Amino acid sequence: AFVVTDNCIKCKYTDCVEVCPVDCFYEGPNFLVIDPDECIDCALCEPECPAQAIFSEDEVPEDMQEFIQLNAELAEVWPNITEKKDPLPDAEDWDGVKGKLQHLER
Ligand code: SF4
Ligand code: F3S
Repeated sequence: AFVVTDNCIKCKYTDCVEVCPVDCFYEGPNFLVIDPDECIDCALCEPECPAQAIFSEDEVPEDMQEFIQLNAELAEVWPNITEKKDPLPDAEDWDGVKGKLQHLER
């Protein structure tokens, strides 16, 4: 599975959904997650994230380990997203800010 980690929060560019062959991205107010059961690990989405927020599960930084189980849980409750949309309004003011998990919205 590939995993979306911290820098997606309040950026949510959605460039990643274009390239997904299986449509396994699920949409929240200010973040996207990958459903781990659906993901086929094609790795096509991770060059496409402008925030460089996507990682192979086995490469998730030590300090972002929580995001693996978070993707799995929120994928069960959030709606599937299959079309790119516009980035959140202030997405590049927040791109690269560390510690954005405290801003996640359900
Ligand atoms: S690795 Fe492939 S299947 Fe998995 S979320 Fe990314 S593009 Fe979709
Ligand atoms: S910022 Fe998030 S919405 Fe997709 S393109 Fe990157 S994982």
